[PDB]
Amino acid sequence: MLSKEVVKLLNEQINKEMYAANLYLSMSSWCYENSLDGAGAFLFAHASEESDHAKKLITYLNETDSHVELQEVKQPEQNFKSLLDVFEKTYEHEQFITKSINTLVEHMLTHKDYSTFNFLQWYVSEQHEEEALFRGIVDKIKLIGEHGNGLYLADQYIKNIALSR
Repeated sequence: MLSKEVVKLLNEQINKEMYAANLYLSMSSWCYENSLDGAGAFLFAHASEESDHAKKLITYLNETDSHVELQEVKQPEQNFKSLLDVFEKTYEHEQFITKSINTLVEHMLTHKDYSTFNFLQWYVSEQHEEEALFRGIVDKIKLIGEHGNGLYLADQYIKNIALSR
């Protein structure tokens, strides 16, 4: 079985992931409302992935005979200023999640929980992937600009990324 502190830390991580899902889900809808259906589809998919991250943690708890505690999920932001605003916030939130993961990994090493340390390597690896991905979207949106047919080209670029996965 796992220590009470770890279980508390994991239950906390599960909540963050559930929140991120709805946050992304919320940004997705805003994009659809502003004709950014490319970005809309991309974030809709991403919300599902984040939701899988939560279930994977719940499953680790279920198979260690640990008690799960689902807290309330706070309402997310419903309005944004633009395509770039949305993806800056998203990248921002991803970095926050990465940080949370590092703190968890650290706590496992200091408190000597090598199993959970092992199990979490998946998330370390995964966040490297997702942080790279979103950083790229932002730079890409800036490199294209809002001038000209920028928004259009930007939204189509993101649409391709969503399809290629």
